[PDB]
Amino acid sequence: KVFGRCELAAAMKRHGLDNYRGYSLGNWVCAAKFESNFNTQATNRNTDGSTDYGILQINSRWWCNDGRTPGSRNLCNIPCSALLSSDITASVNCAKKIVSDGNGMNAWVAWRNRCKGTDVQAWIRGCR
Ligand SMILES: [Cl-]
Ligand SMILES: [Cl-]
Ligand SMILES: [Cl-]
Ligand code: NA
Repeated sequence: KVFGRCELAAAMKRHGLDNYRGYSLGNWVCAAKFESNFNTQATNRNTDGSTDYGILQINSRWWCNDGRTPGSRNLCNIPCSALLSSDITASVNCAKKIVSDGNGMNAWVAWRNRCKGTDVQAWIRGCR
């Protein structure tokens, strides 16, 4: 499923992401845009053999199991395929654990490079 901008903002707020760990809703929508273009089925193979999955491009090296990342962990304790669902609950719950591990949203390189320090409230402006 490709979410609309306001539709994802609402679903993210629905699931407790707005101001989670102090990161306003605009930050998560902005990150989703540049990670996945709002597509839950997005996947991207990394150099190290790991793979990013879903709306927030959550990586198999640490966070989910795909059975093909030698020496990886599964700290969200989910199959990576659950991160590709039209229902964003598993991506949101895993995102909560990633953003709590010390680096905040810098864990998403695309957020640091493309959302950090910008006017992220524009990404929810006009939405209900
Ligand atoms: Cl915001
Ligand atoms: Cl694996
Ligand atoms: Cl932080
Ligand atoms: Na893994």
